[PDB]
Amino acid sequence: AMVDFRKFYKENANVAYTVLGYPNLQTSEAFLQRLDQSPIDILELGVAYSDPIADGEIIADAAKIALDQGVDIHSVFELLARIKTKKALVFMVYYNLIFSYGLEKFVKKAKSLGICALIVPELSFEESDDLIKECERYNIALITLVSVTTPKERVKKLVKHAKGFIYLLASIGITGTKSVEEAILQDKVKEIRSFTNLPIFVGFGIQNNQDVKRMRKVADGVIVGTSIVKCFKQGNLDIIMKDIEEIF
Amino acid sequence: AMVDFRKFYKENANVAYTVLGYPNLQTSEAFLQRLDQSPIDILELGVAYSDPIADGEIIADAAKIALDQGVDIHSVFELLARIKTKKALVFMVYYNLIFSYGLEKFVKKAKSLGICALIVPELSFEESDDLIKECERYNIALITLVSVTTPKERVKKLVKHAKGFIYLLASIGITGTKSVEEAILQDKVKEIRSFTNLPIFVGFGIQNNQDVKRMRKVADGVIVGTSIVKCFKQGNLDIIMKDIEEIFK
Repeated sequence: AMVDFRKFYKENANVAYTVLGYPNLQTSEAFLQRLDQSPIDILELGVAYSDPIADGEIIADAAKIALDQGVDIHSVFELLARIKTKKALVFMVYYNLIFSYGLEKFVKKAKSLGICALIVPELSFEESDDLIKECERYNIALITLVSVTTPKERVKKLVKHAKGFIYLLASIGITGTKSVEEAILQDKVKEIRSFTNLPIFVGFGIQNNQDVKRMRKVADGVIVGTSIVKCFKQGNLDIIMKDIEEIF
Repeated sequence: AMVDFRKFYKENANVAYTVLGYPNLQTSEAFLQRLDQSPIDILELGVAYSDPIADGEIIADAAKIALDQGVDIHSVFELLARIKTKKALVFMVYYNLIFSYGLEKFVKKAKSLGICALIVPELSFEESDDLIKECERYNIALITLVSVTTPKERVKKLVKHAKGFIYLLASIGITGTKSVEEAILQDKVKEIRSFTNLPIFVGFGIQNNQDVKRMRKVADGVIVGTSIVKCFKQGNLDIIMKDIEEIFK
């Protein structure tokens, strides 16, 4: 059946992002096997396909390492067969990796393996049509992405037919200031709320247990990415889970 | 006429990336006007169309800032028309920006405004067909990316017929241990050389200056990204400028 994300958390959703294969597939495996006893309610599975470009940064370096490990979508798929979790699993992949696997085939494997949604960075609404056909047909939500810089009428167009949840991007520097920049964020939650009853998860900029407890007061969920990936830098699952535990 | 990049630098190319509109458009404008006196030979111009999905990054912040500041491709095109420089201008945008504008409309515009090449992150070769068609059509190069790990045969196929320069990404994690990963790169360069004559420029990770003086003996050019953008966080063009000549001594 098509996913109801309100089913995966009570008060506010803990959302995390990880790069599969960082620093190795067996670490991801063990991580996924302990997902049930982490505070993470929803896990975005980052899958590397190409190397990143003008960069040098946290998510980008994990992804290249994951690549050298011989990690790819197929090993990921294979791993997903071996995992058992009650938590929601959500792919986060570039369109190039879908295009190359085949759109229907990809959506079909993802579904078959417990994935309940896709986020496809940089795939705009206007380009999403065919991927939309396929997701609908197999009951998988293709996540609609909104920002605080998205004007009101485009918000409306984008959320009218959205499924799963609304990915809301925050800012840390529209003003430089913070008292104000949270109120700017609150208003945009409020615009969204009046066009969809979907839960709204807020990400970008969220770095420690203090940004989480704060962000908790803003919407229906909190997404922590780069800080999660930093935790895997270490070589010891016990400690990675404790960090995650603190962060949440 | 299809740009010969070797006409834009003497020994090695200094290549830089910036986000247009960060921390505002007027600073991007004053920057561009001073490009002739900076030691940068080729500038890559990041635009922003849809807000970056990232989590906290230098470049993404820049793009949100540009976006809420109202900087769209329209105002960039408007800016490029008031700029006079002798240096090479190269777009680096995601495909979503291009798609939205219209493929043909975009490429012609870019070319009439002295843009000589496009780099489109995450547009794989297989997806490129229609953009490539418009780039051949207006003599704009669609720049080809390769890594240290891209298969020999896949490299021969990507570069034999490429235009502009080869964008050799650098790796951090085939060992993660440093001066080895250097020699590996010189291997990959040699390999590319045996398939094409176009210039090879290495980007990704470059941060310091002696960090660029070393990449300088690897290929034909060097590409600084994240770090240059970090210069722009100053409320001061002379400081932005001074730091960009610290990087390229």
